[PDB]
Amino acid sequence: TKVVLGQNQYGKAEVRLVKVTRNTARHEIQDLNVTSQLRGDFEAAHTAGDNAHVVATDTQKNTVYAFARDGFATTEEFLLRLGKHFTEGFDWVTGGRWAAQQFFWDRINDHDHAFSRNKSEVRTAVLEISGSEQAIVAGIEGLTVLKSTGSEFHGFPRDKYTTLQETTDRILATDVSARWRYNTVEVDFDAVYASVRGLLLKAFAETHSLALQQTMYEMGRAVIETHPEIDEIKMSLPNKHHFLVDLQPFGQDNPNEVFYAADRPYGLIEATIQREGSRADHPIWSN
Amino acid sequence: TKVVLGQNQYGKAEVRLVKVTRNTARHEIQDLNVTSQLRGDFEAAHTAGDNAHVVATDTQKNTVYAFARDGFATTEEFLLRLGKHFTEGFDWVTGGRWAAQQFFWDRINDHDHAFSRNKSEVRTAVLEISGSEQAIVAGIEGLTVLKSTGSEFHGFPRDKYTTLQETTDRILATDVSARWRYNTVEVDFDAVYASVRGLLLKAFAETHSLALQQTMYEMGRAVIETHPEIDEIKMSLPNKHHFLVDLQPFGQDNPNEVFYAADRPYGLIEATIQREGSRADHPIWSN
Amino acid sequence: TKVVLGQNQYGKAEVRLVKVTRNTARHEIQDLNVTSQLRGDFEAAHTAGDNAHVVATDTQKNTVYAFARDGFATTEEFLLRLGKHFTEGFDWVTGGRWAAQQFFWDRINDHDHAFSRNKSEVRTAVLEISGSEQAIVAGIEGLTVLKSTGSEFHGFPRDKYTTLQETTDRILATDVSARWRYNTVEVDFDAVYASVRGLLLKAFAETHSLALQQTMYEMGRAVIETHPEIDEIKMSLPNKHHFLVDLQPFGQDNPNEVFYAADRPYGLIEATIQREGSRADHPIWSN
Amino acid sequence: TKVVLGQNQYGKAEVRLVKVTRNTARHEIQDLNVTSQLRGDFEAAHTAGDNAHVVATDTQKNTVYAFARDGFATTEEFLLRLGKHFTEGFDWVTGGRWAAQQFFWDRINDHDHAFSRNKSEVRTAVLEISGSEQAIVAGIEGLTVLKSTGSEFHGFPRDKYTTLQETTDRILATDVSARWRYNTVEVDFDAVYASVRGLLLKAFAETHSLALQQTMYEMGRAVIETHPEIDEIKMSLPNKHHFLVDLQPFGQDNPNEVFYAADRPYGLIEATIQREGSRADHPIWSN
Ligand SMILES: O=c1[nH]c(=O)c2nn[nH]c2[nH]1
Ligand SMILES: O=c1[nH]c(=O)c2nn[nH]c2[nH]1
Ligand SMILES: O=c1[nH]c(=O)c2nn[nH]c2[nH]1
Ligand SMILES: O=c1[nH]c(=O)c2nn[nH]c2[nH]1
Repeated sequence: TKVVLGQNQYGKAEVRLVKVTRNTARHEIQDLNVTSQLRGDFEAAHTAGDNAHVVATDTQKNTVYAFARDGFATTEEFLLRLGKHFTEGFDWVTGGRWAAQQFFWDRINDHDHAFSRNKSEVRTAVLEISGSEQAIVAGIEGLTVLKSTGSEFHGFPRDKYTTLQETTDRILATDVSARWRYNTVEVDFDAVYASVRGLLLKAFAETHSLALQQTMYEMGRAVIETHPEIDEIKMSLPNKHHFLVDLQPFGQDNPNEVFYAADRPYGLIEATIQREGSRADHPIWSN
Repeated sequence: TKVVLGQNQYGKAEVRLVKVTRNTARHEIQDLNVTSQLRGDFEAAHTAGDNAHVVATDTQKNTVYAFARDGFATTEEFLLRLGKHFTEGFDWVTGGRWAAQQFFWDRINDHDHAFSRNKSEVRTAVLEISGSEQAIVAGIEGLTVLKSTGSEFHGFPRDKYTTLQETTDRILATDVSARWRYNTVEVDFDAVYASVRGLLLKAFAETHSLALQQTMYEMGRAVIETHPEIDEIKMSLPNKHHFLVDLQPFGQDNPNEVFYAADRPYGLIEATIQREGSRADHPIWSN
Repeated sequence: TKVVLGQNQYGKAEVRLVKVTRNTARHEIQDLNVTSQLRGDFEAAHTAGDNAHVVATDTQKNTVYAFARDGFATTEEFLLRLGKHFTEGFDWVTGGRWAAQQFFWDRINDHDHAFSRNKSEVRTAVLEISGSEQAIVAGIEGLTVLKSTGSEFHGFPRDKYTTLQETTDRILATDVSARWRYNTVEVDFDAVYASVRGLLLKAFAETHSLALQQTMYEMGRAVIETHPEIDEIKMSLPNKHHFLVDLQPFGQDNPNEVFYAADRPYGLIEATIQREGSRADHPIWSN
Repeated sequence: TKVVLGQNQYGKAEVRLVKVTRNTARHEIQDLNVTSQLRGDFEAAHTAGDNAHVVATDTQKNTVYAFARDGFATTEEFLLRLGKHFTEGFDWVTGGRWAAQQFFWDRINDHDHAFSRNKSEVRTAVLEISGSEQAIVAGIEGLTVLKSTGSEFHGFPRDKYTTLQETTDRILATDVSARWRYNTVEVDFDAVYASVRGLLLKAFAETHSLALQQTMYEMGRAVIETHPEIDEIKMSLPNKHHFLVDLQPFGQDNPNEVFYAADRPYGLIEATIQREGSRADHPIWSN
């Protein structure tokens, strides 16, 4: 009977931006995939078609390119600017969500204006403003890692549906998808992203894994213990199975050398490693 | 300082299952992409690498195929069975999240056992168990729609970043991604899905649009009003932009006929339509 | 040593076009992804950087939309026009390749101007011009089909690496990708596309398959036998394996009901079925 | 009336192999996606369903793994071993096409058995045997490059559909996709791959481009002049358009700094650069 408009947001998603810094002959490249969405009072827009409060998504796109013209130090900075502009620029706009993907480029032979893309990982950033409160989550995705040894899995329960054999030597392969929430905007965004990345990789490589979960925990622990500006870090790590091929039918053995890299299905292990006493479920995670 | 383990879950993702029904010569097909993840006490598995609590993801995969053997009336029914099995079968497992994509097949000229894949839409379902509670959210995705007219957009604010021209006749195209949460598990799942799908299309096509937000609202309102077992319905609708090409430079006009369908960027209108006073904060929306 | 500029072609690829026909209240939609490349004397363009001969890819893009304004009866007739224009309007352009994908849309409850996409198959067409010569290849792709029975595979050689067991009852699933070359341009393009599709689907469904090879041969046989204007039909059919899951370790049998649809690897069976005597290697298959 | 079986081939596509070298503590990783297809006399398999000649695609897959056990020095060497084994092992198999994608891994902090995937490019190899002849084409793809200046495009034709503005300074970005054919199987496959990669990158960056066509020519020329074992190199380069946004409506100028990276459409520039006197159109290019 009584229908009501609940949570809502809207804007321009995936605005591809490339900003070249060419004040000197040594060109700089900044590449982002930006998404802007606003939150506020849009009751009439949905219920009556009254667009008085609707700052056009096209306009939000236009603002991204306009602000880019002034350049930005980091991705978070750029997002911070867009957020303040929209929330303060309009009364009915109480907040919103601004995200971006940062694509890495390397110079070709240290060239002044020639680069090639580094597709090994994608950096992300999300900004969420709610009234007077702000929150930034930085992250990394698409970084694939693998250990040829130094990994085992055994001691798990065995029901009538269990056929997996225990092991003390296997391959551990996953894609690093991690996201950490800063407990303050005053952060050296580039330095911390670099550090977090290094910590994750090191923990993955040096930890003798008894389970992907254990490895993930150690990766998460290293970050929290190292950075006071981070309250928590979430990770979604798939266990990309590399099955040891059975060659015995052909009278050949396989000493952990020949594997079949299966696509699907795959284990999916996820968890949140936080600083004891930090907020439990921040809104930024709701998206 | 003190690193703690927060929310966490694990299982086997994307188990592709095809169940054929052939007790009679008239074969039936059920094609699913199943995901199983468990929640409970996995404290030791993460901090000590003690897997006594770790029901193998491989075992979960096996349980899916074993259960499929007995058949299932609906996708939601199949998931409820998997959920009940793991929560009740292990004391440290107090809940989980079981999801699936259902793919549709049509008979080739009414043949008894030959079919063709209907890729126009993908059906979804996600079951979340929290102790005694079992929440189910069904959905639809990949259903692309378009109105060649009967859509306008005007009356929006115009700041210094606004260039968009108002219009009373444009194309409105989007990908229908809708998801709805049932307030009860006693639902005729297949019939409700078919009904919701029809209400969504009808509303999109018959609503004279003043904005994508108004269309979406009318789409959601229709569903909430028709089905009492539905508390809320969320939609994420991209505004797939079809730009009327400027042919004047070629000496021709363009009476809303020739369009350029842009990939990115795109508007992204999202909202939750619901029964007044319902729990628009359910955890299942956290994933 | 000496370097020689060999085969070459250039143009604008993937120009997304949507043509709405709204003369009556009942609108019609034509959706295409068009690619236009030119061939001719571009020696100086590559070797010297002289663009005198380079009809801009941008210009080619504009021509596609300008021509769209006048409407077109079929996708093939649109390409024919595009090709004649470029070869005839420039002395240095001696030919080229014009391709297009055609996406289908269905009305939402027989509505005058509201539709939903039918993604179950994508229609294709390729036109190649070489001086006075002109050839057209029409095709279909992305059409997934599956037989739950009426498929066998036995009698193959058992070499020292063969573990596959003979079977007289299995699932046969594939993606139908078929392309046929017309011996003349005077064809009811739409009627023939409808027919071929119907013949392929029928041949796939009704043929008691002893091998994907046999099935594919019959599919192409029906096409050549039914249409005199077609000289040959090429098919590329993956054998999308659906493995009958072994449930015996769980104390269950599996009467051809529970399957695991694997992603990779997959059998890839391909072949050309042609009219006796027709050409062996038309340049149009060279791309 | 009379239908005949023309060209044909079949086998197992996309066999994911990971070969770990660990006879020492310093592990090595070889990661490939292998496709195996046979050519010969399969007339009966297609026409009558007689599989006596059909070496199962499943067997071909098994062979890939059995062979991997022994190890291989290079992707091309491994392909040659497969090609030779099948053609010689069966009388009715007179040739085939073996293809492979090689994915690269980097040690994590020079660790012995922990790596991270380098996704900035994918290496390719195609071996085609025809009787006593065996041709090998190696390649690179997925390598994205960009010049922020040092590129222009002017002097092109202008007709009624020409609107592109001439420029003396623009962004030149593309996806480097290249394939070169060897004139002999006696090559240091890995050294040449690296050499060619560097030459393409160097020619792209340093050449002051007057058109993508010219840049590509210089890239091909450098490779041919440098390596005697290469008869020709083919390149397929899209012109990834980065449009200089019009910021004047916002009260700003845009001195070649803020760009919009469009997805589609895109220019597609392709050409073959070969050693003078070399073969015109080798069959391997037809696949
Ligand atoms: O690390 C792992 N965690 C799991 O939960 C699991 N299940 N199977 N293999 C596994 N590996
Ligand atoms: O339907 C629309 N809603 C919006 O909010 C919008 N902004 N630009 N175009 C738009 N179209
Ligand atoms: O480099 C280019 N080559 C072309 O042929 C072209 N056409 N438009 N822009 C172009 N740029
Ligand atoms: O129909 C088939 N053809 C083949 O070539 C094959 N190989 N394995 N199974 C097969 N089935």
